[PDB]
Amino acid sequence: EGREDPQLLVRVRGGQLRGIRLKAPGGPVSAFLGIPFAEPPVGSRRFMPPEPKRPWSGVLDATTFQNVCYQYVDTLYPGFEGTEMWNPNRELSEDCLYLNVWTPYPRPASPTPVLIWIYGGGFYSGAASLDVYDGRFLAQVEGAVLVSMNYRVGTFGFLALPGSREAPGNVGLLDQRLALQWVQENIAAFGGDPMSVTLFGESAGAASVGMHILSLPSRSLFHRAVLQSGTPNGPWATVSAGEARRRATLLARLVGCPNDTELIACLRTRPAQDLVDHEWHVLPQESIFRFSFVPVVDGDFLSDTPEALINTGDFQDLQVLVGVVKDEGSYFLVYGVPGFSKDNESLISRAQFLAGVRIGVPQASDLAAEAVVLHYTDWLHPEDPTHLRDAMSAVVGDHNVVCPVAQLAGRLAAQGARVYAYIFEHRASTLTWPLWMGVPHGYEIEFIFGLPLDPSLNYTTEERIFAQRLMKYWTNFARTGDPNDPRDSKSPQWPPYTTAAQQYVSLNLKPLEVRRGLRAQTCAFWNRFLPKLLSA
Amino acid sequence: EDPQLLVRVRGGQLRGIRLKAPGGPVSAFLGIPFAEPPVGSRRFMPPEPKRPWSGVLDATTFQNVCYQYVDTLYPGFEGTEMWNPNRELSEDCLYLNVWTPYPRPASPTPVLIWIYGGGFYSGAASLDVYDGRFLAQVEGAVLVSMNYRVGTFGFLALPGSREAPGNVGLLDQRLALQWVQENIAAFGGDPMSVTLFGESAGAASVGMHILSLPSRSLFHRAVLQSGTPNGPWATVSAGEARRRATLLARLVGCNDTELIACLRTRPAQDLVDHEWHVLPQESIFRFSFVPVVDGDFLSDTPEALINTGDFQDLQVLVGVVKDEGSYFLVYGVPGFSKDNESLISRAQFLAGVRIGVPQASDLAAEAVVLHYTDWLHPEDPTHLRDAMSAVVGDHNVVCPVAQLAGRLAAQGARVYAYIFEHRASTLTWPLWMGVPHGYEIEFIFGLPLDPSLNYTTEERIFAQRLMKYWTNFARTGDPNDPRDSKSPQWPPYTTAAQQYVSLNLKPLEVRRGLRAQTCAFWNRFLPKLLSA
Ligand SMILES: CCN(CC)CCNS(=O)(=O)Cc1ccc(C(F)(F)F)cc1
Ligand SMILES: CCN(CC)CCNS(=O)(=O)Cc1ccc(C(F)(F)F)cc1
Ligand SMILES: *[C@@H]1O[C@H](CO)[C@@H](O)[C@H](O)[C@H]1NC(C)=O
Ligand SMILES: *[C@@H]1O[C@H](CO)[C@@H](O)[C@H](O)[C@H]1NC(C)=O
Repeated sequence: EGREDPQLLVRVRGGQLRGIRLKAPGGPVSAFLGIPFAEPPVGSRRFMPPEPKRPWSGVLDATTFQNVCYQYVDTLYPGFEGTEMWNPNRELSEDCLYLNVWTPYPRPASPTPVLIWIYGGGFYSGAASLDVYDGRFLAQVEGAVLVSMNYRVGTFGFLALPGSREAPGNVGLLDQRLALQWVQENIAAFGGDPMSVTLFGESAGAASVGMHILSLPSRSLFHRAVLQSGTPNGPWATVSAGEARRRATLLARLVGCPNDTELIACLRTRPAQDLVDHEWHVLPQESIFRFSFVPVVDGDFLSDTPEALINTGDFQDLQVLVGVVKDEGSYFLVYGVPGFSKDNESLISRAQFLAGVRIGVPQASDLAAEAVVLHYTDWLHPEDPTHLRDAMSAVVGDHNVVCPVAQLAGRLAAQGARVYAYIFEHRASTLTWPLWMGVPHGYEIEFIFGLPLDPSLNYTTEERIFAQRLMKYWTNFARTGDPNDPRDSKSPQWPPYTTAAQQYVSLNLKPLEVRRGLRAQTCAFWNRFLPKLLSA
Repeated sequence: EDPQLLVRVRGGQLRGIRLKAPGGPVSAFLGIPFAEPPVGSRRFMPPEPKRPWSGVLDATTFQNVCYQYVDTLYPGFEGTEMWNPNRELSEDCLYLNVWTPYPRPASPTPVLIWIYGGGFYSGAASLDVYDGRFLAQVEGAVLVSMNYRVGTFGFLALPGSREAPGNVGLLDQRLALQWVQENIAAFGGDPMSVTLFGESAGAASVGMHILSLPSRSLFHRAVLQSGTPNGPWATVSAGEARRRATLLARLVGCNDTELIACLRTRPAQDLVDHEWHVLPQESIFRFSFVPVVDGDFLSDTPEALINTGDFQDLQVLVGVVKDEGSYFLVYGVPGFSKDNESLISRAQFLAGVRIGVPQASDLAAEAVVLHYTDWLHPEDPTHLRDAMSAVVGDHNVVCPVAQLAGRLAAQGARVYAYIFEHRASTLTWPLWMGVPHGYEIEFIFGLPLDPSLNYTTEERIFAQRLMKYWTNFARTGDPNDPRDSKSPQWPPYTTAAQQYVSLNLKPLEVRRGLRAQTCAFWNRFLPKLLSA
């Protein structure tokens, strides 16, 4: 080894690693990027459960981010920062089952609580190596050990012919579980506490956290959970066995593959791009906020539908943090609903609102669509282009995030879980999306991870204090199961979400303000009445 | 012999009586016959014009109230007795009353005709809350009220028969309107400025004169207080009227002609005994014998006619009170009473919705319960009590009033809409019932001006304000004082801005949208639901 930094060499079960000494604004951090945790799921292993990574010889260099899992790449606004910030930033490859580890430098003295990040992106996209997921600040400022993994997305992650051995589905979720098993065995070599491990994720990542809560094998790999703008329940996170099967055989036919063994075998002989190129063509209706290849209700990972499982499972000794941004829906309108764009004020007509309701609520019958249209329209001003636009954003945001989270928060709480609920209401001063989109899906994240602390990034001073505050909320919750400061008593307190009072806090530049009722009236509509109306 | 009290009408001569109102005398002519007594074989039949009479007919006393069911639930309680008959019950009841300033107007004076309510099942014009002296003495109006047949006697129909063709109760009102046309000028009334105004079933009847072309030549303005021709309770189909007619006939021991004959040969109370037993469901705010869609008086359904008529030369004043439904809960809904606070459970609230909305399917009462629950306090006894009253009030008055106002304003009419929010200081109902169905009436008729009625000074001032709105409406079509130059004016209800005003002790305040989101639920979505 000779003349290396002796704080950057670490042994794990698979072999030796050499990490990197990164500069964060307020000190150095240790990072170990690109650690292989499964065998490359390539060739005859495509669509299959990850096998644990065979040990390697010598010191593995762990100083670069590894390849992004093969995925669709957004082409709507080329060069626009607001979309590129989510696109992959390393080479696309099916060999992509790697994870990353940030820790204080030097590595800590006492065993430190671990935070595991699961990125979002609709189960069709995402990478643990994007800039908004950079753990250098949570490590340096809060002392935390942060772990983020790559997991297979798209067809490679979730294409299922249920019941079969060569494509049993949910293998993307099995990637994440394997990374969690990896943390249990290895994170103490870095100073992490394998007995204090908190999952947290956004969008499909938040959804995934939910599925590890509900899948009994994952339950012994973590102890607390944070779900940001996403849920295992709801209309997009899961599909029936039947629908997954229909979506898989359609894609097979679309690439020329017509007994499931012979069909998957053919799929395994196709370039990764040919699958990506046809992935969006298997959706049943014209939709937004719908993704072709997502977790399946397999009767295995998910013993039953998430709706059934949250309704009837025991959840004491489980601490959860859940929340939403203010305008969950706005982002999705520009990827489908005619009339909407990032370059226009998107002032739409009544006609277009009704057309958009059928796209944002694609599974809805004619009557249920009318019901949605009746609820959201302002009958004092039923033709105002501005109320209609913002109403269209709210249909999509309520139906896909806010009311599922409301359903999850109330059903967990009724079943003994300590729940904490927020709404994130601050719009980044640096946002490049138009004002009409408000605080869109995903723009909490740069503040949880603490990017405002980077002087070069041009956030306001208050934005930097704000980001520090939510970093302490998230980390306090990872440490204690309670986002509140023990020492800071004078500060306004964050109370648990109860079925009786339904308290939640607002996250913005002002101090915490407590509110009652997660869009209670409107989510009674989506969570109670609407199921009974398509039940007839 | 006071010549002011001698009037010659087309049917002979009358003597009225001079009454004291607080600020002066009034000429009243009570008990004037306008039709042949619909007794014996003329039962269920259209009314016939009264034959002329000899000598000078005495019209100083109130004539009998039409035969009707009498309420029993709170015996001798002022809140209920005040609506109960205050003269003898008779089928010989087709008489009307005229009040006129003393001395009689020197110029043709606008006429106000009052059509009482009582669910098409009860009511009379001799009730003290319809006392016409105040409006005649203070605003100088000529005020007319008539009796019309109620219950089986007014509205039992075997449609398309000739012995019981339906709606004779409305043909009673119609004939009174024609009597006013032929005769009112003799009292100083202006037959060319006649405003109908009524409440509950009366407001509904006023609506049916708007929609029945033969009635249009007998009035020029209308006021519909807390009642409409559209909606769930004011009409039945011919199929359904025939059902209850033949059901009542089965129940009292009785081909159409023979069936209606037997019914004629039956003491009155024998028919009223079974009046309530022909409703198809357990109900509240539902009545056994109401106007029928006959293809005659009502060419189509009221919902179809408002959706399609031409109303350009029409001016209308429509409104509701704060707590329409609350009155009806004590009359059928388990858990509710005038004598406790009627705090109810969630299950009791589910059960009440199937009676407040008796026609609704499982899915539709589900929909109603989910809408009216306060999902922040879904089990709170007080929110459920207040929501049950709102369900009943919105389903039956507020939302029909909002649908009629919308259709009228859109199709050429001039609409002025109110919400009456003041609770009488003398009210004898419990505090939780708010301002119930029917308790604006005492203030429009000016009763607080009677000092022995122990109303508060501001309530006297408030009643005089309302009397001006109504009489100004009669003279002009516009309830706004043409002298008051002060800013808050009552604006016309429009489809675009949906403005209405609030009537209470504080000055007029203008609000937009008359329970807009909730009536979109009732008028737009719920129809789509049941019919699927
Ligand atoms: C804003 C942060 N999120 C969550 C991490 C990432 C963006 N993907 S998204 O959320 O799921 C919204 C979206 C849907 C469909 C398309 C495409 F590619 F089909 F056009 C792009 C983006
Ligand atoms: C307060 C103003 N109104 C009309 C002027 C008086 C009561 N009739 S009402 O509105 O229709 C309410 C009511 C319904 C049914 C019953 C009974 F008798 F059948 F039980 C009594 C009272
Ligand atoms: C905004 O732009 C989109 C796409 O170019 C277009 O379809 C829409 O109609 C425009 N709307 C307005 C209000 O300019
Ligand atoms: C931040 O602001 C400086 C000017 O002070 C500018 O030169 C730089 O390019 C900006 N960077 C970003 C990422 O906006």
